[PDB]
Amino acid sequence: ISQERKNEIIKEYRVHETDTGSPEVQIAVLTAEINAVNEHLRTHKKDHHSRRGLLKMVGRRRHLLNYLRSKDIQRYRELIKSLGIR
RNA sequence: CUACCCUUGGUCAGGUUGAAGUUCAGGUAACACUGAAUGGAGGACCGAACCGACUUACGUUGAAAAGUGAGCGGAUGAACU
RNA sequence: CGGGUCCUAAGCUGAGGCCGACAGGCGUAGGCGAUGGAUAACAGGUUGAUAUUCCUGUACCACCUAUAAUCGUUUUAAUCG
RNA sequence: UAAGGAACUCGGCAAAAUGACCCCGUAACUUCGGGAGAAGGGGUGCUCUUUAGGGUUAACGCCCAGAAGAGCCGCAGUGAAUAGGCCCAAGCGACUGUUUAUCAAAAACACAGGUCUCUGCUAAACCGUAAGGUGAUGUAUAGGGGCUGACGCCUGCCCGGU
RNA sequence: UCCUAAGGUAGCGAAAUUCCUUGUCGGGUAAGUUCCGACCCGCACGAAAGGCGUAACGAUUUGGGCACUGUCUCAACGAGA
RNA sequence: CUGCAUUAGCUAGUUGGUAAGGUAACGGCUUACCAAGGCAACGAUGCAUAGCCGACCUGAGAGGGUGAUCGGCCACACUGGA
RNA sequence: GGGCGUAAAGCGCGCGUAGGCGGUUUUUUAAGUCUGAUGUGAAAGCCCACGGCUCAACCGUGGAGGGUCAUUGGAAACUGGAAAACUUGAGUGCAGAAGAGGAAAGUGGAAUUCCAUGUGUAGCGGUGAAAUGCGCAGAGAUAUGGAGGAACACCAGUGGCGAAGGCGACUUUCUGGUCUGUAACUGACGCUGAUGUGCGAAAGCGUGGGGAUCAAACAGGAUUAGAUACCCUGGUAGUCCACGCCGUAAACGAUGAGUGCUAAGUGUUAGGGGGCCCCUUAGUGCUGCAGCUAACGCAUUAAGCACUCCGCCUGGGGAGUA
RNA sequence: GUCGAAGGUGGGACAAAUGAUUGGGGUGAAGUCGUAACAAGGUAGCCGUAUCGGAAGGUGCGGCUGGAUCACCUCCUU
RNA sequence: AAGGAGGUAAAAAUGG
Ligand SMILES: [Mg+2]
Ligand SMILES: [Mg+2]
Ligand SMILES: [Mg+2]
Ligand SMILES: [Mg+2]
Ligand SMILES: [Mg+2]
Ligand SMILES: [Mg+2]
Ligand SMILES: [Mg+2]
Ligand SMILES: [Mg+2]
Ligand SMILES: [Mg+2]
Ligand SMILES: [Mg+2]
Ligand SMILES: [Mg+2]
Ligand SMILES: [Mg+2]
Ligand SMILES: [Mg+2]
Ligand SMILES: [Mg+2]
Ligand SMILES: [Mg+2]
Ligand SMILES: [Mg+2]
Ligand SMILES: [Mg+2]
Ligand SMILES: [Mg+2]
Ligand SMILES: [Mg+2]
Ligand SMILES: [Mg+2]
Ligand SMILES: [Mg+2]
Ligand SMILES: [Mg+2]
Ligand SMILES: [Mg+2]
Ligand SMILES: [Mg+2]
Ligand SMILES: [Mg+2]
Ligand SMILES: [Mg+2]
Ligand SMILES: [Mg+2]
Ligand SMILES: [Mg+2]
Ligand SMILES: [Mg+2]
Ligand SMILES: [Mg+2]
Ligand SMILES: [Mg+2]
Ligand SMILES: [Mg+2]
Ligand SMILES: [Mg+2]
Ligand SMILES: [Mg+2]
Ligand SMILES: [Mg+2]
Ligand SMILES: [Mg+2]
Repeated sequence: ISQERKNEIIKEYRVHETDTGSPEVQIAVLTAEINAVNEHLRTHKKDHHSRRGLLKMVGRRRHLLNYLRSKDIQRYRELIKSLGIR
């Protein structure tokens, strides 16, 4: 995604101002990246190399989600319902 | 009459099976995928009408110059008329 | 009511036309041609023998004649087409 | 139709047997559709009691349709009639179709698929003396002819002869 | 080594093809010129006049079972023309 | 307290509840009803093998092998049921 | 109380589930962990002692032993559980770097083959030497034009990129990863990874295209004792494209991943900081201590020293067979 | 009358033995044919794959060095 | 000057 869209997403999902490393911010940006790569792959089906990075992003988001669900169930539920990633 | 064809019409009780597609649920990063429901395909299934003619008995100066009785095959199809 | 005084399909025929020893064959316009399209009447009664045909009752279609509420009266504007 | 039960016969030809509905259950193999109604079993009448339902109706009523239990009768309850016999193997043809009207229905024809070959359009092929037509109101993913004949795995060598 | 254009590959094989022949061996039967499996001295298979397989299908040809029975042992009685 | 996954699914009185019956006794032990539960990769199920132990043999030990005689516990008495 | 570079042994490589394991501090719990008491672990046996058979075996009597045992009381360092903090690991933000990383379209030059035509004559081609073959119907050579397929000369480098396989003309679009500095940001969120799920050179399979070159099969010639070859002349599949399938290679560094620690010298790729020099990060090479090794050799890109997890081995055949 | 051993009937599952015939494997004596590998083994070998051939093997494509080697350039180490 | 890595020519009868 563009740095502008990334800035918009981090502004939207940041827990507080100046927050860029929160699980919410990271997983929202990862959701955007995953969707963009999925849209790319839909046209360029045979781009296995890109799809591999996509899967790395998916696993990173999964681990962030596991950590967030372990730390704060309510935050996890709110975030997943906000992002539509369940 | 009969073969093929042309144009235009008609007919095929009843029962059965349950293709594709779709929806819902689950599932996936997304797809595959799984289940249920829905759906109603087929020179598909059983079986009358209808078409046919495998076996057999009878008939053989016949009821009939090719039939009759009992079984037999197809029966939405390259169907029958 | 079914057919004709309506329509066309396959097919048949075919002015001129094209072709061919003769005979004649082919074919355009045009015709003919239902198995299809269009198309106004029903119930009851009655005879030995016909009946949506005769009779009774009640309809409908096309056309004609007279009288007409109303509208028109020559670029028309009523009306036909 | 006693006893027997294919000993008949070219051959189980004919006959006999099976046959309906419900429930249980069902193999190899398979192109995953099937094979399958595989096979192999169980139930089936009538009376009464209790009782979940569905359609139509204000309701009553009418119609459809189960479950459980307890009883009754016969040799026998789809009490008649109508209604698959089944299985294990092998050859052939893939299959549904078609055929010698009137001794042959098949392993024959056809077939979807394969391949070869001709054909550039007034196409090739075909009918006709021709005109005129079919091909086609089509145009090489098309049209004619030959051979092969679903599908799977394959299809070797020889161009001297014709 | 002779000859040829070149000498039959895979698969299959006493076969819808095998004369000899009821080949031989194994299975099935009390007994099997048929049948099934195998062998290969293929008289005289063989790759689109296709080779070899093949689920499903068949009034197809073939061998074996269960059931069944007047087909038979071996005939008898009854009804009707 | 045992081997195998070239055994991955098993279970329908099965798992729980209610009532009754039954037993010295509790209990699905059995029956009737309701529910769909129960077990399993921490190895269920299936298959194979086996009486278990105190002990015995061996080994420096850790371990490995064995389960005669003697003692304990179990199971059986031609086979199966009562 | 062993191993896996070359002896048998690292899955071809990712992504990732269960499980195993897990950074620093504080408080708390007592499951593991440690310690005391009680009961029990029959008898016989083994071991130690004593006594009786004349000895011994043997017999007898005491002692000792044997539990991963149970109940109960105590400790809190470590592992486990609960609560609270940290930024060093791991990600994120911010500023920068290079790249044959991948996918899809388009453009281009050289060269090969073929077709047409002009000139031209008797060879061409090929080999160790030859012949098959092509060519007097005009070959080969030469000039021009056309058809079409395939690969990208120089750059090019122990160079770059990618998990591996792999990626080299140029242009555009889409897209993955990596590295450097910074210290806002989260606050252990990590490592490994059975089962699973994907990618995976070449050959090969299916359908449809395409077809220059090269070339299994195959034909001819040569060599040879023979020559089902090596060599020569042809030549089909295939080699190319799309979409599916296959899932294997000496898929190799014959070297699993992560992490830290342990002398040095010298290149090179992409960066950064301080004065051509010094320092520094990440790679990529060479040389070489300690240490390791059967040896060869490895040696901050370990095959050294250690911890975690996975895979794998246990003489050669039989056999990667049934 | 319920339960009920044995028995009967049926289609399946599993195990063992056996079977005309058939397939490779191992061992064995101076057997027959060739000579693939080890040196550059006289065509470097080997790996995966495809196909062909009496046989070892040959050939094609990609891969490896666990390959010898005369001349050349390109770098790195002492 | 001596060693390590990459590319790359030319040659070739047959049997010991
Ligand atoms: Mg039918
Ligand atoms: Mg007929
Ligand atoms: Mg009849
Ligand atoms: Mg039928
Ligand atoms: Mg029928
Ligand atoms: Mg005239
Ligand atoms: Mg009419
Ligand atoms: Mg009359
Ligand atoms: Mg009798
Ligand atoms: Mg009798
Ligand atoms: Mg007989
Ligand atoms: Mg007889
Ligand atoms: Mg009969
Ligand atoms: Mg047929
Ligand atoms: Mg006839
Ligand atoms: Mg007949
Ligand atoms: Mg034929
Ligand atoms: Mg042929
Ligand atoms: Mg015979
Ligand atoms: Mg023949
Ligand atoms: Mg032929
Ligand atoms: Mg045929
Ligand atoms: Mg038929
Ligand atoms: Mg025993
Ligand atoms: Mg020892
Ligand atoms: Mg090794
Ligand atoms: Mg490896
Ligand atoms: Mg004791
Ligand atoms: Mg390939
Ligand atoms: Mg060649
Ligand atoms: Mg391997
Ligand atoms: Mg390896
Ligand atoms: Mg370095
Ligand atoms: Mg040799
Ligand atoms: Mg060699
Ligand atoms: Mg060859």
